[PDB]
Amino acid sequence: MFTGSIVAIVTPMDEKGNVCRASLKKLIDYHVASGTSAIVSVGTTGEWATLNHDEHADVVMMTLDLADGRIPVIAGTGANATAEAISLTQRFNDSGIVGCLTVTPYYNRPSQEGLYQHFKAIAEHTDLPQILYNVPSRTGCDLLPETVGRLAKVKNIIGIKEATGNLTRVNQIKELVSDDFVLLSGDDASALDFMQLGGHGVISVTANVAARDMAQMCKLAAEGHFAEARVINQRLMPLHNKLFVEPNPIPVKWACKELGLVATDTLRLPMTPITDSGRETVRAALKHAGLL
Amino acid sequence: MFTGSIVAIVTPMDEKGNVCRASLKKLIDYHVASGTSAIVSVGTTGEWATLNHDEHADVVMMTLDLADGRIPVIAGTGANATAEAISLTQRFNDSGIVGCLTVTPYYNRPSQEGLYQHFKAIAEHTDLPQILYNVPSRTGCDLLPETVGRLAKVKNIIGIKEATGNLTRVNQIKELVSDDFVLLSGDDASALDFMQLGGHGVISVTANVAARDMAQMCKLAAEGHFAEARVINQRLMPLHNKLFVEPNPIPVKWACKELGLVATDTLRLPMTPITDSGRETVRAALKHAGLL
Amino acid sequence: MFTGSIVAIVTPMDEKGNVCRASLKKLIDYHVASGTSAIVSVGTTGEWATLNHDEHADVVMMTLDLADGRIPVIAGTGANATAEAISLTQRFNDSGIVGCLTVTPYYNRPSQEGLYQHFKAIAEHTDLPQILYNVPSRTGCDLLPETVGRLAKVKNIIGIKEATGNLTRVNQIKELVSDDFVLLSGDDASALDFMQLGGHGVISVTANVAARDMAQMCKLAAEGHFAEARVINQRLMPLHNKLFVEPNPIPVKWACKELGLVATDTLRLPMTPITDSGRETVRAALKHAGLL
Amino acid sequence: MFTGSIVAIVTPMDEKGNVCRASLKKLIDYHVASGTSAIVSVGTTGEWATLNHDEHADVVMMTLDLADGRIPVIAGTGANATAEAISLTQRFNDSGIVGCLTVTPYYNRPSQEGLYQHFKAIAEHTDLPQILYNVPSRTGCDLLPETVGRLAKVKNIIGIKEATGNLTRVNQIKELVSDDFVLLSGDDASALDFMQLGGHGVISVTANVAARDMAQMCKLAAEGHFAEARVINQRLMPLHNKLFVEPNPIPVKWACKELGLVATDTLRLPMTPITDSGRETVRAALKHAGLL
Ligand SMILES: [K+]
Ligand SMILES: [K+]
Ligand SMILES: [K+]
Ligand SMILES: [K+]
Repeated sequence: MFTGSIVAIVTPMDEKGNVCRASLKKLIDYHVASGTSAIVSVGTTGEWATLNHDEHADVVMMTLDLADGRIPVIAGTGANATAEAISLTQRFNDSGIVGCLTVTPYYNRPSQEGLYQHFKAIAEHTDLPQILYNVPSRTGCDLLPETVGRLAKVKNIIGIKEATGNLTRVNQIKELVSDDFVLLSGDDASALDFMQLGGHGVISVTANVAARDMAQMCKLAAEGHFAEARVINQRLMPLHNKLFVEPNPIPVKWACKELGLVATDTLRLPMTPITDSGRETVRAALKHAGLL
Repeated sequence: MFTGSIVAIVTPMDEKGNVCRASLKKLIDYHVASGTSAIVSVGTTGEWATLNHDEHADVVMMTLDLADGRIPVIAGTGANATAEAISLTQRFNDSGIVGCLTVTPYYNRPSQEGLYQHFKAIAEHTDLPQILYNVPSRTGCDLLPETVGRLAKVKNIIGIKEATGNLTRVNQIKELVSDDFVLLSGDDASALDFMQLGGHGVISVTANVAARDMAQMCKLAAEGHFAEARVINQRLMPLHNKLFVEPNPIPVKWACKELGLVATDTLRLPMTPITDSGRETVRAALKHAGLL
Repeated sequence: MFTGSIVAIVTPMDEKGNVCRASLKKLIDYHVASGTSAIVSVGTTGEWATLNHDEHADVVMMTLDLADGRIPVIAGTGANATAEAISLTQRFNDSGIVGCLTVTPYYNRPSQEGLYQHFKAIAEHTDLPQILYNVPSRTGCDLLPETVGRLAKVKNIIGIKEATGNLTRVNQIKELVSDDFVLLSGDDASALDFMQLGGHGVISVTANVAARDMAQMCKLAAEGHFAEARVINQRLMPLHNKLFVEPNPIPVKWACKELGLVATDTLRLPMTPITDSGRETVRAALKHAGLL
Repeated sequence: MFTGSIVAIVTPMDEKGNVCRASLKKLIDYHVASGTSAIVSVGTTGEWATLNHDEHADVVMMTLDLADGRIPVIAGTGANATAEAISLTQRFNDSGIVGCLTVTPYYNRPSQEGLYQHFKAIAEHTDLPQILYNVPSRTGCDLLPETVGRLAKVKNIIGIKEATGNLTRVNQIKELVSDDFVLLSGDDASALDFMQLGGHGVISVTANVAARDMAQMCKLAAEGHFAEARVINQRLMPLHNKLFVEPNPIPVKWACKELGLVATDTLRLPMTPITDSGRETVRAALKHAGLL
């Protein structure tokens, strides 16, 4: 599933920094129970940055195992070298994931033709559906609507997670792609506006802690009930902003711990423990949302 | 060691995309002959991003072999995970490199305290001298003067490559660090200005194809002869700009091939061959510098 | 009227730079005939910048005279000194304008409290409805949603022309103001998106040359017929961008001349005549729109 | 004339918002005693934006009277309409001012060719020396090096106030103009750096309250003693920043009142009285500079 509220799930860790299956099993049950449409496993919020390839495969396979067919799983699979992106992607064919979320090459700042070739080659070498992932603030490059339109012709490239927060991109992309190409917000604070403009869902950090409200909000949005959806979004808005008061996923792992969803809020360096000030800001956002 | 003109050397490849030893030798001889002060091996311009860790180490070890004690070698050693940066760096202990050019974590956008902990831990697990590298346009992370000041107190953190192009950083950093902390430009177009403000040298892309001019500019600058240095700078200023007309190292590899310094201009995807228009542009810049 | 398509009308000039009543009368008849909801007289596109106060009053009074009750007129009335804004505004009370379009103070970059006091004082000293006008790219200051919410409580401050092109502002403002506060786009290229998000109309430059299409597009938007409106907007999109290929109102006065709506495209220094390249870009946009 | 420390002098007012002659005299005596090189009368810091043309001229004429030949006076003379800039400037012919500080048109955002024509025409209708003033953060217009180069060929266009804070502009401009074209900083926080790169002085806000320190810094800089100059700079650096903690001239007027240099800190709307928090901030900056 590639519509509705999709959670960019945390990778819960014990005090040592190792994946905590008990915590993960709890999150997964919570998402099944709360009507989340799918799980993005080891994406940005899942600390894709800092897991090695072994860990990355382990988490994805463990998520699929615990999900046990109850909710679709999408793997985070980008790389900034094309041959490596192909190679990492091969390892997930026939795994049970429904699709891949693949980020623009980061650091090396390719041209639009380079992005075209990169994503075209990745799609050529798998049967899996590919969701493009654009987030210039993290990668230093911006996948533009024209090039998205070129890529959407590739049978396997089925949508985009647009994380710029630039809402003009929704209809610039939509007019260049087919009615079945999925547009998903990657920016929680603007995601309702993004849906109102014609987007189909969100790949959400807030959904880690407000899964039911997010699923209801996205459903109402899909039905065209924007004023109703916006009541929910207003109660979530502090969390949509304050889950980024320190670098993601520091605030959201702290909030998960606070709600009892995971055992510890431990992360891997260079992510640091939440400051005291951050914890007060996040606590207040959680209370505004009604979760505390 | 870490002063004057330091080349951010290209990793010349064959048509297959593997390192071309004959070409690397020719480049390294060219730098020894030209007066280049040191070589940064497999940094950004050297396609750090698209070589695996073994290929990377093979290139460094080869560069060191070919250098044969005639010119110091600094290895590119970034990682966006601290445990990993430490391992990756440990491999070069006792290699013969004189230092590491270690980039800020990219993509995961750590806090300043995160950056402090990451570099402090790297430095604690090696005796290799470490040069910090700040390039927010590639990384999404900006290592601020205050944090550089904190890090410069670590024994083996010995300097910074400041690739922002923001000249105000030179004196901000310089007043927070001791007199032997090395300040190097990572932005060719502003490097002479950077040295005029108290900088000590440059890790240069332009030096790949103008190694003598760059070594002479930097000597003039260190001796206070800025008017004279600026004459060379004006000759090179179109290179300094047009070597980025397409994503680095696309232009500089072409230029190297056109000057006969390397056999092929092949790069790895997502870097793409230079366009016709980029070629005419870079060619006019080489003519203007009198290299062609 | 403060909904629908409102034209930011040009001030047509003879070869000497003086207002051309014949040309103005033609534009006004054209807007009456084409279903434009209102006319903004001497706003940004009307060269408010370069008319003295005498000329400014003359143009507004001449527009009201020629309009002859057939279409409502709104005057451009900002100043960057509060006492002067009050004083200029007094001169229009009982003139027959339906309202004023008043820009944030430009150049002196006041604080949000300063903007609050400025606009509050202007509204206090007239009975005329006031439309706030936010355009940071021209003024150097950005009127934020919070402060808009404070001002919308003032009986007389009835809406905003939001010219940032930042579509997140639509619902940030809407949730802070009453359902009768009017939100109008000041950015043609994003104005349809702005309406889709909950805005009520546009204060448009494109409407100078595509008045009927703009009025139909805004009407369909108000009815919730976004796909229908977007067909029109796609044919106008080149014009929405290329009317700013050189500084407004250079392109749009050239286009008016080309369509026979005004006698000359003359403007006042520091606005310059359209270049040859600009005229080709604009001509093509006009043909894309179906006007040539 | 146009070198060393030039004060962007405040227009001190009484409680009514009119110029306070006793305060202006005290300031002008303070500058003669302190070694300030010249006074910019009714520029940005002098509330050029909120005085009418007659009030403006009254302040200049008074400043000149009070200066009584002991210190050169430069008048602020911008307009965003060329015909008007010419008239406004003509009024000072034969006044006794030594030059005009003429700002780029603000709000209407002219092309570079427009800026060329505007300043060329101003210069053609006066024999007063003209200093260009580039401050895109206030004006929305950026006068580029290439255009400054074209203008510096006009006989009486004699220098530039570069208030961008972008130090790369110093040598870009310097290589395009003759050796007697004056390059002045308009950004206190970067001014010593600016002179280190070849700049000749600064039109300073900080000099209102630290006139001796600023005159001594600038002399040290012109004599090549940058380390010594930087000591003074570090003393003043919190002023250089915190005099903009609220919109200029709000902080500097308060500071002037606290040091006893002016009777009141009154400004005209839309400038607002300093907040409590801004006051404590500016007070700590004055203590740090040893002025308090
Ligand atoms: K497709
Ligand atoms: K050190
Ligand atoms: K109201
Ligand atoms: K001149």
